[PDB]
Amino acid sequence: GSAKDVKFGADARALMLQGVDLLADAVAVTMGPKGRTVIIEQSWGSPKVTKDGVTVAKSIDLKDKYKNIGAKLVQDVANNTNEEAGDGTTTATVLARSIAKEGFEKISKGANPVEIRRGVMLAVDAVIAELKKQSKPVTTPEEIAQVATISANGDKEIGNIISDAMKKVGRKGVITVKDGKTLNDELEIIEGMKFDRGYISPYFINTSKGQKCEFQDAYVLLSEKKISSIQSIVPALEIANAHRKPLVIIAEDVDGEALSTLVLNRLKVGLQVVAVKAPGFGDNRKNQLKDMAIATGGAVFGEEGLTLNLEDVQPHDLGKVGKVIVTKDDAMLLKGKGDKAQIEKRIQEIIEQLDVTTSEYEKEKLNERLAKLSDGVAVLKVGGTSDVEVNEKKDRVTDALNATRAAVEEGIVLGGGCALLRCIPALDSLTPANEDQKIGIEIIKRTLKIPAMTIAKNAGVEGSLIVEKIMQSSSEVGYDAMAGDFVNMVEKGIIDPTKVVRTALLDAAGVASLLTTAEVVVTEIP
Amino acid sequence: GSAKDVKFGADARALMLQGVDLLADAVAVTMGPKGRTVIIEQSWGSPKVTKDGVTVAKSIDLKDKYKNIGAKLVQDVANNTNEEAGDGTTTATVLARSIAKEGFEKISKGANPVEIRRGVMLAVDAVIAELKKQSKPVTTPEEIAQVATISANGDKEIGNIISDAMKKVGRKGVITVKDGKTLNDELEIIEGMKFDRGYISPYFINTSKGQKCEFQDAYVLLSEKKISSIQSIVPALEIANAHRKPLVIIAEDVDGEALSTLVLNRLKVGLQVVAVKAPGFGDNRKNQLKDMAIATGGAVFGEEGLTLNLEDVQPHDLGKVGKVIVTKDDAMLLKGKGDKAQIEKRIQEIIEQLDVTTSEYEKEKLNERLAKLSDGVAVLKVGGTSDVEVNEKKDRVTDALNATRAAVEEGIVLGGGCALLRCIPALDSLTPANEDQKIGIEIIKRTLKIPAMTIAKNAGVEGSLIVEKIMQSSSEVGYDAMAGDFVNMVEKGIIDPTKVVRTALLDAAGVASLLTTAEVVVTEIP
Amino acid sequence: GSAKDVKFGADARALMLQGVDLLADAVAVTMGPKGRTVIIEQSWGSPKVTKDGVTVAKSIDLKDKYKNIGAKLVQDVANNTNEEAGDGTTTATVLARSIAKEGFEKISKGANPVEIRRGVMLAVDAVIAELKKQSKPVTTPEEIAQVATISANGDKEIGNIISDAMKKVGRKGVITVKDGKTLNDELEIIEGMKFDRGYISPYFINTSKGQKCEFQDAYVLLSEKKISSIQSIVPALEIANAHRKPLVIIAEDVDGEALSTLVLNRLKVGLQVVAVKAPGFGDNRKNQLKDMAIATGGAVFGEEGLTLNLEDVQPHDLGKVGKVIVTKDDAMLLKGKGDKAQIEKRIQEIIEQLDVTTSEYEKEKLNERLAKLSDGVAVLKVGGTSDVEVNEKKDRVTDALNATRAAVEEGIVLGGGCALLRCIPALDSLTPANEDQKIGIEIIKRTLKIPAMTIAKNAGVEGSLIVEKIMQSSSEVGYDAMAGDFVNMVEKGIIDPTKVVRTALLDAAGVASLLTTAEVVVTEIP
Ligand SMILES: Nc1ncnc2c1ncn2[C@@H]1O[C@H](COP(=O)(O)OP(=O)(O)O)[C@@H](O)[C@H]1O
Ligand SMILES: Nc1ncnc2c1ncn2[C@@H]1O[C@H](COP(=O)(O)OP(=O)(O)O)[C@@H](O)[C@H]1O
Ligand SMILES: Nc1ncnc2c1ncn2[C@@H]1O[C@H](COP(=O)(O)OP(=O)(O)O)[C@@H](O)[C@H]1O
Ligand SMILES: [Mg+2]
Ligand SMILES: [Mg+2]
Ligand SMILES: [Mg+2]
Repeated sequence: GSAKDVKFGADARALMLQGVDLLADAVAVTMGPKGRTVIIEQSWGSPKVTKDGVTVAKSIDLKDKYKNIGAKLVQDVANNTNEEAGDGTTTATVLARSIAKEGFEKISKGANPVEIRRGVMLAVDAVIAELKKQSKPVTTPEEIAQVATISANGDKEIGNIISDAMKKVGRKGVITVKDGKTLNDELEIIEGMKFDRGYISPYFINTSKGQKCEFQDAYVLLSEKKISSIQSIVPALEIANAHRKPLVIIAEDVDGEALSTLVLNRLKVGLQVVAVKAPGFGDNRKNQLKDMAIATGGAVFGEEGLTLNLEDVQPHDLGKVGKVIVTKDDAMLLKGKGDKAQIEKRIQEIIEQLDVTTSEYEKEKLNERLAKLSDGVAVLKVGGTSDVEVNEKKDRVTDALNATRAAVEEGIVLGGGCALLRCIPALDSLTPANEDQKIGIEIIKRTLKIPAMTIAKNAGVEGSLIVEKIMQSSSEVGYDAMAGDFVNMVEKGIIDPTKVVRTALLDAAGVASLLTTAEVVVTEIP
Repeated sequence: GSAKDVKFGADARALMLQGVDLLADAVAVTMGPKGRTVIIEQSWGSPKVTKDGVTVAKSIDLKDKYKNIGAKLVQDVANNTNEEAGDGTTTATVLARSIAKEGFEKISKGANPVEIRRGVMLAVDAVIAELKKQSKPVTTPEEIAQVATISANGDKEIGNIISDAMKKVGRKGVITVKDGKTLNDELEIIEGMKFDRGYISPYFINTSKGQKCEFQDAYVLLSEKKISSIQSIVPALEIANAHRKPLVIIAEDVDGEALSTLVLNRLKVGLQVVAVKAPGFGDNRKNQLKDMAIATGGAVFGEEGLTLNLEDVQPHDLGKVGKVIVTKDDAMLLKGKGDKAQIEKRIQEIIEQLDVTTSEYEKEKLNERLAKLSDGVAVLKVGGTSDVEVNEKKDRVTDALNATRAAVEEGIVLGGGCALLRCIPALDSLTPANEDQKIGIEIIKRTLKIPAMTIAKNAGVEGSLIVEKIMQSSSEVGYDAMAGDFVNMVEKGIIDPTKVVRTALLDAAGVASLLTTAEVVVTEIP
Repeated sequence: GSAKDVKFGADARALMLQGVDLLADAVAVTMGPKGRTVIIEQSWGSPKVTKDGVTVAKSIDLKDKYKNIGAKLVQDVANNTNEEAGDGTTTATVLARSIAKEGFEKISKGANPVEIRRGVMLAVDAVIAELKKQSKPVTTPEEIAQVATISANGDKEIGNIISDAMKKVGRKGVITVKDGKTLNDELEIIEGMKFDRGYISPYFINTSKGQKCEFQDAYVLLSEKKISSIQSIVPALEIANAHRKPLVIIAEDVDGEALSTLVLNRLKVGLQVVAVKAPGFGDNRKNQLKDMAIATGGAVFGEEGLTLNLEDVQPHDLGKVGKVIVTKDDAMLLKGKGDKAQIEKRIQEIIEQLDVTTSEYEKEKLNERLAKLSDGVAVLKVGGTSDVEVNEKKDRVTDALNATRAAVEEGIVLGGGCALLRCIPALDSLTPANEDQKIGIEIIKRTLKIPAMTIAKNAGVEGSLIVEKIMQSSSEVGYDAMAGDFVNMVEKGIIDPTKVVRTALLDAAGVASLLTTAEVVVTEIP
């Protein structure tokens, strides 16, 4: 293969550690309320600014291949943490560096870095246990706004708007975030099944106010094929006029004689029908019509395999919806009736799809957004006066959103970094099997102090004074680095979801403890 | 051809030896419980970490073409050893270096390196003989877990889970290894004939609990062609309703009027049929349907075999299975009856297939899991917090698995490196034909000491002290380098499969003794 | 054309001589039992190891274009020798260098290198004459194993296995060599029947890689008459093929409706039939089909004669073959089963026929009947623990094979190099026409000593002492360089085929004597 060059021992370790230390030093300035931003040059456009640890970490590759190895491993840590939790990234980075340094330094000739790894892993298991003991599950929706506001670097309006969206959509509902054109944030809430297709004919309109067709207690007909009929349409109308209900028809297109029947029966006798095009993109529309089928209760006509033909309809083959509103541009269906088991089955199917499907043909979320919650879906239109600002703010809101979900699903624990600090006594009551494992437990024991001391160091104060003052003080009190003084943590609102504190530590220790086991590194020649 | 440059004698030998020594020095740090890991840069991704001798060895090519020649030969050793046995690789490398150095040094004018090679090979035959004498075939299922745990670098949970899988699937059954998404290891066991295809219609469902089609004592119909027409489907249903058994139908597709008959006859007069698509990949599906055919006892219709049409079936042309379970995603058959002679014939055919074919279109293994699944198969899903960790652990698990199969199929012998040390007296009772052969036997005699001394050296202790203390000690005793003291080897569980110990030595000596014969080296100019 | 650069006289001669001397020096270390190997870098893979003079010679091109000219001419010599004889390559190289050096040195102003060439060629003719006088044709099959073992560099097992194969296949039978997977050598002997007739239709093809019909455990149908028949047999034998085996059909011709049924049943439901014309000419084909009948076990149909009729077949009336392969031009059958007693009876009939028949048209066919019957070819599956070892051993085996064939077809003469040494007195009784020719004869006279002194020099001994000791000694005695002492040559088994000794010398002198004629060299600019 490619010509290569190899390096042995603490010499090479010092290089990889140089890379780790560089990347960590770049990431760590963002940490906490008094943290600061990092500008990253973009190849094509104007530069990004970010406070996100992981986005800083991924941006830094290094010319020196060994230092680049270290860097790649640390950004591996920050990326794993961001994927598994969505916050706690800077923390995972500084933790990873601390474990890597304290690891590397303690190795000698007699030492056994694999066994030391075993010891640190023991120590982190023991720590996350005590973390779970410390966890108190979220209750009041004030705590939601607190977790959000703290994860958004002190922006109260962010955690307010997130609290509102999460209230109006539900704690495990769908919230998504995108750019506003407005200079301020907006919360929009959509309920139903909305998609961007409008009535084929103006003649379908019911209300002269808004120019909408508005229906309630309506039927739905779903056709995967065109309806140029053939009059495969008529039984579907006879069946509708029979039970005196309005009928909405969704199809690849509805035209030829079909449309003529539709707008003749609409304009003369006062029949209640609308026809709209399928959401429409090839193989995607098939999946969408199957979604609306499953949600509204009923079945899709045309070719899947077993073909259900339009001539032979039954009322149980249609669909049933609480309300429907259609305009020139878009169609919304509301309160559709079907098996809730079958719909949640469907959502469980699409999430497990998108999760494996590294495709970035992300309309699968547009599907997931469509097959609607419980209580609905929320769009977060972020404002600001400039694109770079918008990207910063949106990074922070995405962080706060992921943080709130982690909080509701696992728990909340003390902020500052105190949650990791309080776990040290749990390490003090450990029973190491040998010197190596003891070294590991010592490494974790030192490493736990780091996040709090770093948040304080960014404040411009003597962080390691503050860590020890916190340790001498009671369990409920910690350091408010923004206000610059000690306070009750949970009372003052400074709190972190337990899931992020767990995942940051687990990932960081997980990769760094493996890094410390290295004795020889092999790299490509420039 | 290409312009070239040539070198003569001990100078070139010293260069090639420099290459050998470099690569060997890189691989050898991994050896034993106190061994250490090697990081290797990947071109596209984050770097690999490994304790695997072969993956270290293959990763190192060298700029100096002569040193690269040495390196390539050593990679030949490690790769041959990994292919033929799957462990014992680091050992094969250090052995190969020892034979190469001790070989090169002993060369002079009057000397005859070919004959020295002959003496070395004599010595290797003589040692592996005594190794086979030392071998004690495995008995208790504690010993498998011991061999696994030692081959997995001291991870007891690995050898436990391997012991469990090997118990529940059998000692020569199929175990396979893959990534978990879970942070922990999992053992899953599949029984039957599973494949990833589901019922064509929901209407086939019978149990409503899980939403499965569940059958017992069922028939199987196998069609390699599509089944649209009624005419070729109906008699197969008449014969099924006749003998009052459920019928599962596997086909390229079930589609036209056939399907309509199927779910109509399903929904009324409660007939018990299910239909599923063929596992489905062109020429692969043919082989799969033939597998399921012979396994369930019976024949495939639509084949280029053949002379058999779907209209003329007989109950002896179908299939017979103890139980069947089908879902939206997958289909499982469990206790199908057919000639065990004929199915083991089939498995004997596929192993002899895959063994010849180097094309990594590993569906041939996907076949092997399926038709061997009527004993069972185990998937070992390895956990961890990060991909690099997962690749390391999985490397170790694959090592331990190959080691356990080598142990059950050939035998077990003393671990540490003692098994080779104990064979030295067998060399002492040899009768060399001439000085050259005597030099060879001396080379092997020195070389046997190496693996134990290296495992001790990695521990941070005086390895060659330990070798002599072991040699002075009794046959049953060796050095526990992890515990850092001497012990009964077999009692303490430190044992190596004989197959890896024979194959490492045989390969290493095999190429290195050839390397020592060189007098002139010819290389391309840069 | 391309810009060029030219050089004049003994300067350019000295450069070309530098190239010759380099390549020769690289090749010459391989010579004899105490010779040594040459490693050659491969561009794509792991390096080659070899003892083959020609493969060393072809591997060496040179940057200096003049030296490269010399090198190209010497590898021309080694390649010509390898093509024409298959051994004796290093010998041809050292001979060529000796003639080139001794040639170049003797050139002056008054000298006429063309005439010197004439003298050299005279000397070589005179030498090969006396060589042919010395040749004693091989008799005992011990001599075969001797020639093989010596040409295989002392591997007794090689010459044993070659002796066995040559006994069991015949001295002018087919032996071929290929890689084993076994760690040991294997002799396999296959028996077959090739003849020059191909499938009647392309539609019969069953491989797509190449254009063959390939079958294994097949049946054979033998018809002395044409098969143009309807379903009055073709199905009745096909119906016999119930218990599914592939079918080969050999007939005077197969056409009309028969063929249509054949390629209909072939093209629709993939039935396994092939049909080929009888080997075919008049009364000869009758005897041939009876031969194939007796060999494959079974009977000829259509024999009128009277008469087994084609309508009345039984499976015991067909034929049974381990394998059958072929394409458009020829037909090959492999491992046919029948009574070996009846086959040896048949061969005993053909020889006793052949011995007495008038006059010499029939015996040309009677030979072909014999050599198409009574067949085998030997496959030499070479073992070893690694690909490079296998390639080395295979080089040596192919060398020994070509050497044995040269020995059986031309003769054997003294080994060591003594066969050339004994020819010197024949040069002593020459009558040169002028000084130039005398220079040539002197050049050959010196050159003959070279191979023996070189084999001794590789041993580490004073080669030119040994040459003169041999010359002082009797004709039957020479130097055993492996045993390190003088012995009777033929008695100890050290012997070389006369053909290789002839061809090495003839080629070497042929090219080198032309090289010595050069006065101006013209080469491309870098
Ligand atoms: N006012 C504050 N006083 C003390 N600690 C704070 C305050 N605000 C935020 N923090 C701490 O800062 C940390 C969050 O830092 P952040 O920049 O979000 O890093 P990450 O992106 O890794 O989560 C939390 O652990 C939180 O406890
Ligand atoms: N606790 C232990 N004490 C002493 N020797 C050990 C111990 N564990 C493993 N060994 C020995 O060390 C060797 C491990 O080799 P390993 O590092 O797995 O590389 P490979 O198996 O690829 O050569 C085995 O031969 C084994 O006998
Ligand atoms: N034991 C031996 N004693 C003397 N000469 C030997 C012996 N074995 C082989 N030779 C000689 O070595 C010569 C060269 O053989 P080899 O090394 O295979 O190269 P080549 O390709 O020229 O045959 C042969 O002429 C043969 O007679
Ligand atoms: Mg944050
Ligand atoms: Mg191992
Ligand atoms: Mg030879």
